Amino acid sequence: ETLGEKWKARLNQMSALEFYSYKKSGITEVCREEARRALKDGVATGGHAVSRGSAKLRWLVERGYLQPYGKVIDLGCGRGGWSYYAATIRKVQEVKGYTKGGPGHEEPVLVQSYGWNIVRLKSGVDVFHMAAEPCDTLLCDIGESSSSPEVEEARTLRVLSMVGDWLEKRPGAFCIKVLCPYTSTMMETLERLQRRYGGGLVRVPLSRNSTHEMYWVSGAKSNTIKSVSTTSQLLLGRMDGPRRPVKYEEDVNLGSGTRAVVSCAEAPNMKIIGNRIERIRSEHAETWFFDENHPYRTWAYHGSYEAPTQGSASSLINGVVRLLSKPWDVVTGVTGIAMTDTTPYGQQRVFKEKVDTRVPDPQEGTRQVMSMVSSWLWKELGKHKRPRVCTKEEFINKVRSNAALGAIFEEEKEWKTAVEAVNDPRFWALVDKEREHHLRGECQSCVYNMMGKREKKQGEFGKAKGSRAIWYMWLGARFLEFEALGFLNEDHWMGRENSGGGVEGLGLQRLGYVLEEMSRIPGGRMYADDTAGWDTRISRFDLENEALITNQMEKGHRALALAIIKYTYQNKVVKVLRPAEKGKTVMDIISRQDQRGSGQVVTYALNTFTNLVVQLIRNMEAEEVLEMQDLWLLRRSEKVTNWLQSNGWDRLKRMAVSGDDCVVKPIDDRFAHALRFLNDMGKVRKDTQEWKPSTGWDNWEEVPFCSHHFNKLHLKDGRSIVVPCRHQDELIGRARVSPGAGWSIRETACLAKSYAQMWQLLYFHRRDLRLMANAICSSVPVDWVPTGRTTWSIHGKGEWMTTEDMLVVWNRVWIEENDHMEDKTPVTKWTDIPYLGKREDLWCGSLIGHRPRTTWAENIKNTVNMVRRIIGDEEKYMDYLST
Ligand SMILES: Nc1ncnc2c1ncn2[C@@H]1O[C@H](CSCC[C@H](N)C(=O)O)[C@@H](O)[C@H]1O
Ligand SMILES: [Zn+2]
Ligand SMILES: [Zn+2]
Repeated sequence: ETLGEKWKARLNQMSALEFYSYKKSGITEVCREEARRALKDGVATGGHAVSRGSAKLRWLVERGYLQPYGKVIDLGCGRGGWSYYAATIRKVQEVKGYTKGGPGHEEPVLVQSYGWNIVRLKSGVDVFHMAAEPCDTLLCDIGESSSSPEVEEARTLRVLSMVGDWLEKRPGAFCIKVLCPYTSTMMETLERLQRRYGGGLVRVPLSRNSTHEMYWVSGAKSNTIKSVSTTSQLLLGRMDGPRRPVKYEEDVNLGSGTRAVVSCAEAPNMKIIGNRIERIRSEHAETWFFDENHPYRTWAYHGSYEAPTQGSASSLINGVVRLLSKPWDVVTGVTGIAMTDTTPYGQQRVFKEKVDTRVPDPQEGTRQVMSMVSSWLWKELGKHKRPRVCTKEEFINKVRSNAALGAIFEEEKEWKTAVEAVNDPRFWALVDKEREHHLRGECQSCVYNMMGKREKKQGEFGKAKGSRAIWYMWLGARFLEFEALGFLNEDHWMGRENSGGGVEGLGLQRLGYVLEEMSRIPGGRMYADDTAGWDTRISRFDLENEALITNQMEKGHRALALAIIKYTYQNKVVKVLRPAEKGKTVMDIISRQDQRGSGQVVTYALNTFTNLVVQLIRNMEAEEVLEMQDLWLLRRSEKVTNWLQSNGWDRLKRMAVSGDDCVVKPIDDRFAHALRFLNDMGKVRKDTQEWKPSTGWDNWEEVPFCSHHFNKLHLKDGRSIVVPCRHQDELIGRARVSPGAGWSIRETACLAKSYAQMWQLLYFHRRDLRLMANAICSSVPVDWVPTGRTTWSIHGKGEWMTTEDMLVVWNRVWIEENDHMEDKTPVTKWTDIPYLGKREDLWCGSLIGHRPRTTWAENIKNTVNMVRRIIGDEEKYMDYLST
């Protein structure tokens, strides 16, 4: 009936060659070949448009049909060229992009375009079901072209019926894709919506002649019938007559590097750290400069200089495990797992969103409750035990050669390994120099080195996930730390003996008995919620409450300890890698005064201590001790210790805290909603509504702690044992990954057998895990030594790292030293040990009963012998499970 319905009717009536003639007829395109080579390789620093949209926004803004500023929201970001051209715009200060991705559709692409430090993209977002947020610049490139206009209209109508909820929160500028602007109902809806919110409709000539797509933009204004008739008229005319020529233009060059950002960081205490700062400038004043494009909000930018890049994102496959696990070639949770990006880029694109935050300063009443509980806990812990200066002897006793250098200055660049340095008196001479400087109150060398951690983690966007940062000091600074405070890890201040709540050292075997004994305790439900990024939530108040143990020290120990505390913990200086613009990489040096590193000696101890303080505070709030105004200021300060010395240990042995993670069994169910002191301290719950009640649990077998839930199993004879478990796909993926680049197959099979014996030792109750471990240990030479690390948990001591038989190892760890199993009778055979329940094994990620696992299990000897043949025959193998 209309100029558009008739044009679309003609466009459908054509054939494939008339289609090809008309599609590109008379528009402008972009010289996209440069950008598409940089994308073929993945060259982020090239600074090219990831899409053709970058030019559509370039045109819509540069012609002046858009007035972009402030906080931007890209709806349907797809790759993200719109978001990436937004990051370049001067008045923009944060760009949020949302997309769906997944199967078939476009996952977000990560580049180094100018301003990449303000770009947060997510996938798996059906935006119709996303709530509204008040953005300053609204972007919607969400359209879905088709042959029949009946679905074009409905899809644009659903698109608008969604974006209106967003637009009624008044953004300053907008650009929304309009796929069908040419039908009766669409003309009606466009007129009514232009009246109710403003704006104007523009057709872009870069856009193909094959869709009626127009854009609803802010800085422009025009009538709907007029612009639509303009577009349909011109489209109808370009069909007949001359096939008119294409106009070439060049793609917008986005640039590269970070962007100048809000710097609301606290001023530095210059005289604590100035020695180290000016030492670094005196050492690297050659290329010393200040980059204005620091993407640091909560860190004090102190400068940068050129440096070499470290790490990679490449992930190699362990073919032993993979070829033996051919049926897991399908599960996404297994094959999508890979390595973590430890490059400067991969470290910073996690840094700018996980570390560049500033904690709310808890109120003084919560501050006083924190200090009260911390002092009471220092008293109750330092009751039996008392501090002591750790010795250089114990330091070299615990040390081994696989530690990290921390090579910062020229005086520390001699050695290559740890054991090489520990027996050289020049080392202890510089240590004594820094110790006497610490006693005088000046820090020269205690500087933090930082980079991303190499982890075996789930892949995101079908790519390598960004690496969480780890930052450690110089071994001499770690020695000063140890002589001051390492007594907390040495003397087991956190062991369940002295504390009651902690479990410092206890392996994953006994912890299930701790859970059973805690479940036998009556009360409410069991509440175990992980804390979001523990190290980043630590405040100065938490640190100053931790510095209280010094009350029980002597004068020299307290001098060294408080010197290191104040010059190291309460004042931190860091050296990090950052990808500079156009290839080059730089090292920046920054500073702050709160949070804590995972590279500290007493990381586990400090995490467990402040976590227990918080749990005590939450049990006080749950059991109504702390009133609602007491966040502001403390009323009746006595009744805090009145409850501490009446129920402190009583509620304390109902706790299991291990650094980051925690488990509590309170008195009643109110613990689920005692969240106000918890939120005020800066210790929020990870990815759950900040005020929603906590999810409790009843059956202790289904409680997670340190990535494991435990199960009780009766033996085939009668004894009762408690075993750890997690999802099978995670362990299979971790084993499938090879951490190292360039390792010989001998050592890769060493890792294969390491994982194999780890499974035989821990996850034997999983049918596939024991089966595959027997198969790996079979096809792998029992000669070679297991090397490498499996799971980074400190509760994994490393018991499967020997060619000794796992049956004997099993008897020793589960019966002879089993403190919670009295019967010392060692069972003699493998198949006497029971599996997990059929249903519970299937639930924890097992593939039993399915035809691929059946097929692979019947050809197991074929495949294992294939493995032996590939390694190299006439090596000493062993045919482990036969039944
Ligand atoms: N409902 C939805 N929510 C989020 N993303 C969607 C979506 N529907 C489609 N998408 C994705 O968003 C893309 C829209 S085109 C993306 C253009 C982008 N703004 C640019 O800068 O060039 C599609 O490829 C599709 O995969
Ligand atoms: Zn120092
Ligand atoms: Zn389980």
